[PDB]
Amino acid sequence: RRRLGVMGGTFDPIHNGHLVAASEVADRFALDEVIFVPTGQPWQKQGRKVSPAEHRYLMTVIATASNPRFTVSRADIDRGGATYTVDTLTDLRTAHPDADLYFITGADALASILSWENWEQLFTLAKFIGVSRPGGLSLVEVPALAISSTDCRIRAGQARPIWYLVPDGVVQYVAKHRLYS
Amino acid sequence: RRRLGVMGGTFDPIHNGHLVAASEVADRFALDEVIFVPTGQPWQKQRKVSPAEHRYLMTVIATASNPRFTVSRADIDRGGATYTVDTLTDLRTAHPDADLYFITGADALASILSWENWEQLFTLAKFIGVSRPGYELSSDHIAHAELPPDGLSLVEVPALAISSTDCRIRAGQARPIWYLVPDGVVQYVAKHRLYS
Amino acid sequence: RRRLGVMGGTFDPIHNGHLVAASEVADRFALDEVIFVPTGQPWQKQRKVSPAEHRYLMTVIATASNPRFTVSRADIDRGGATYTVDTLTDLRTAHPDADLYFITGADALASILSWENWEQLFTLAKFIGVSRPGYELSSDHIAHAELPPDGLSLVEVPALAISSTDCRIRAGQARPIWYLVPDGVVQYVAKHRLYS
Amino acid sequence: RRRLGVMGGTFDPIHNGHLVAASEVADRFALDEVIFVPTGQPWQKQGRKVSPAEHRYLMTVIATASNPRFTVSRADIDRGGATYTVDTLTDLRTAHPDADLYFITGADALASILSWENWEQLFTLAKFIGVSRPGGLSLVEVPALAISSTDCRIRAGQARPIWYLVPDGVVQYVAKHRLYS
Ligand SMILES: NC(=O)c1ccc[n+]([C@@H]2O[C@H](COP(=O)([O-])OP(=O)(O)OC[C@H]3O[C@@H](n4cnc5c(N)ncnc54)[C@H](OP(=O)(O)O)[C@@H]3O)[C@@H](O)[C@H]2O)c1
Ligand SMILES: NC(=O)c1ccc[n+]([C@@H]2O[C@H](COP(=O)([O-])OP(=O)(O)OC[C@H]3O[C@@H](n4cnc5c(N)ncnc54)[C@H](OP(=O)(O)O)[C@@H]3O)[C@@H](O)[C@H]2O)c1
Ligand SMILES: NC(=O)c1ccc[n+]([C@@H]2O[C@H](COP(=O)([O-])OP(=O)(O)OC[C@H]3O[C@@H](n4cnc5c(N)ncnc54)[C@H](OP(=O)(O)O)[C@@H]3O)[C@@H](O)[C@H]2O)c1
Ligand SMILES: NC(=O)c1ccc[n+]([C@@H]2O[C@H](COP(=O)([O-])OP(=O)(O)OC[C@H]3O[C@@H](n4cnc5c(N)ncnc54)[C@H](OP(=O)(O)O)[C@@H]3O)[C@@H](O)[C@H]2O)c1
Ligand SMILES: O=C1OCc2cccc3cccc1c23
Ligand SMILES: O=C1OCc2cccc3cccc1c23
Ligand SMILES: O=C1OCc2cccc3cccc1c23
Ligand SMILES: O=C1OCc2cccc3cccc1c23
Repeated sequence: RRRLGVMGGTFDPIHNGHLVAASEVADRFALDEVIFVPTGQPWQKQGRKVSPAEHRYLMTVIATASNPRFTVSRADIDRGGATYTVDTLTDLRTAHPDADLYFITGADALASILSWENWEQLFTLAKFIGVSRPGGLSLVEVPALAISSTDCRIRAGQARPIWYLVPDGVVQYVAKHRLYS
Repeated sequence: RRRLGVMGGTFDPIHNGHLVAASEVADRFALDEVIFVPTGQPWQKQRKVSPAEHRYLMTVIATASNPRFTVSRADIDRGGATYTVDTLTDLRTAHPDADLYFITGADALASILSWENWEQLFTLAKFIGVSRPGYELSSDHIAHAELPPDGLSLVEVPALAISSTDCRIRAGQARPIWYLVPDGVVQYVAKHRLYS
Repeated sequence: RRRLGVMGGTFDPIHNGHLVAASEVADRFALDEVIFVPTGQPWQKQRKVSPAEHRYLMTVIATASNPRFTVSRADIDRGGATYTVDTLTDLRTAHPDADLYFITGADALASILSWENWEQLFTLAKFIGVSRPGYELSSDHIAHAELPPDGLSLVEVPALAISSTDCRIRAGQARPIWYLVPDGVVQYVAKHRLYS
Repeated sequence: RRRLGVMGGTFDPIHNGHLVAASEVADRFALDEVIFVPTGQPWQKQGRKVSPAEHRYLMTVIATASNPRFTVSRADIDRGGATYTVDTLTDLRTAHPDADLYFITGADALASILSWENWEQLFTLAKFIGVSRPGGLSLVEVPALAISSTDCRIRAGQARPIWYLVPDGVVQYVAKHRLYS
């Protein structure tokens, strides 16, 4: 029976902290594969103009291509409308009927899981892993999550470098598509 | 007026020869950008092409790091067999003020010119055919008649000794394709078992 | 006058936190280039440092792709314990008309200032101490007395949560260091078994 | 008993053709490792100003770092003076006393092996593999060797791109050290 990580996030942009965290969780929980799932998002979020879903999807593919055990799923961006994790996990249970699912996202996101739709079903579909920076549900501290997507966007908007914060290839993709500037 | 290269190919897989050729042509013809366009439904050969979404992602992975390369879904998001007149009509629509230079392998360019309407082709773009060492194709022989002035150029690219067919055969034989094919693309091919 | 960063460290291994810090400092202080200087013989700690040639090659591998980073052998090619006055005297000799900015971790900068001669240090360069989140080091406390005007700046770099010690421990535990440490450096560490 | 490839060349610059060729030979001959050995060279060669040995060595390290089965040796550049392959192989026999050596270089170089010093000893120390472009000693045809160091230098000197001909990292190293321009 396979152990499948599900790395859910808006990924605007994906950055090296996300990749460190997925790598650590896969090793710690002996996961066979980690499926990255970019969230579906409208044009605006928390006072924020979220990059179009295709761009966030492509950046996540670029960032994960070199890892033999990472893949990327369009399940949330192609569902249409708002993402509810119960729908994410239902879709992946259908696609991988014989795998145990481990849902991985930021601990600050999972703090509100009892307010997520259908929280009762969530805990029947997967185990949950919250990754956090230092300072039912398992918590994993990841120093590299000091890197945040918000800081990456701020720097890119200010024409300041995001090399090494963000994977090679993603940096150039951000710049040539002018995602944040 | 921007000068845009339009790099048309099936890219199954994209390899370093394609990338060298686009880079050399962009420099030689002073192109501001090269737009890679993976074929949606390439012409059938006597040969099971990888799903278009995989070839699209491989092309994105391969071109991401180049500030002057981008990838278009124009052919992938058009039903039916892919024809270059339709590729260029869509790109003209998306870039109405740009001068377009369609770049592909010399043999495919010969096929385009024997089937598709020249009045449309040479109104939309100029054409660049790239070829590998030892492949002897004359401009007289690439078409059955005289071509519009400055409508077609031919460029030999040594790195096009690397071919997608050889990459697929090697991958099927569990032989390495490192350095023939970009890092990232090699791993993408392996983990999705595209040629196994 | 060029403005040159001098990134001094043992780099065992170099990691993405070092590279972020150099990049951020170069942008913030308008540096034209950052010269990485791996220590030749770092001060002994209660800790067996990798041979200097390995740390030099890892730093070259990590910095190669940045047009504004280079690597110097100044400390590696000097016998005896590495001291920053000697590092900066050699770099001043190699770049006599440049303004030098010595960049290192805040704790190492505290050690430099407690042992090495200030008249020489602040004649040769200005100093930038970089620190990770939650590491509380005041500029009052980094030295035992008032510092020359504009002689020292402190910059917090979130990515310096990544530490070389954690990378070495993980590698020793057969745990992944992908994404903490540049591609290429990870493979170099593994195939030379540096921390196994 | 290990099978060790010895990839000898001036590597000015190392390029993707060299790496393809070493990769193919290692697979075809089941080599456990390929040791790249940059040749010792004076300031001038065949009417050519050869890059300093340290630069050619570093470029070869940068180019091979990511391959778990490639390494780089300073044996020729640190010997001092002209490189004779009998000395290269004697040095590596000393360093790897229990390995069978396979010396790999361009077929046009090996064509003159009977004029190399001590050719009698060469064939007692190693098997020889000549890699060639299409168009005792084994020959391996490598399409990617259409890429040549000479063409890379000409393009770099003309401010024309060498991306994709030469590994990432090597390209930027060439440019920022102004090796050929
Ligand atoms: N009702 C629901 O079902 C519901 C509601 C909320 C969230 N969620 C799910 O929660 C996940 C995260 O949502 P979001 O990214 O949009 O949240 P967010 O509000 O944008 O981010 C909250 C925090 O989580 C971090 N983060 C997000 N994804 C991460 C990941 N995979 N690994 C590490 N840190 C991560 C963020 O840092 P970065 O900015 O650096 O990523 C941030 O610190 C998604 O899968 C989403 O569908 C579900
Ligand atoms: N009959 C036709 O195939 C035909 C007809 C009309 C239009 N087109 C258009 O022509 C383009 C090429 O189609 P295809 O790739 O499917 O042809 P193909 O028949 O698979 O390839 C023919 C030759 O061209 C080379 N090649 C293809 N695209 C290249 C590129 N952009 N740069 C360099 N070499 C290239 C191939 O090498 P690799 O295998 O190494 O790529 C091969 O040697 C596409 O835009 C397609 O829509 C093709
Ligand atoms: N007592 C001393 O160590 C001492 C005295 C005189 C001169 N120096 C000079 O100070 C520099 C640092 O020496 P070291 O690395 O051997 O010190 P260290 O004692 O190994 O490191 C002390 C702290 O500084 C960080 N660090 C070191 N170099 C850094 C850099 N360039 N950027 C960001 N963080 C850095 C280290 O993190 P990481 O482990 O993650 O790098 C660690 O947290 C060298 O140029 C050395 O010659 C040191
Ligand atoms: N007396 C002797 O013992 C003697 C004499 C001559 C050569 N050699 C040895 O032969 C080797 C090659 O010498 P060199 O590079 O200086 O020759 P070269 O004269 O610069 O090159 C001759 C041809 O070989 C190719 N080539 C060189 N090394 C290659 C490699 N490892 N793989 C693939 N192609 C390669 C070159 O293409 P690129 O320009 O693209 O590399 C060129 O086409 C060295 O190990 C050298 O010590 C020994
Ligand atoms: O090819 C590789 O480089 C990038 C990378 C990142 C993370 C994990 C990995 C595992 C194997 C191989 C690679 C890898
Ligand atoms: O940043 C870069 O890295 C990768 C790359 C590949 C090919 C062409 C390129 C041109 C400019 C800048 C880059 C580049
Ligand atoms: O070509 C490049 O690729 C890699 C890279 C890494 C870090 C900073 C950089 C600045 C300019 C250009 C490049 C770059
Ligand atoms: O990490 C990798 O990327 C680059 C590369 C090149 C050649 C062979 C290789 C084998 C394993 C892993 C890698 C690799």
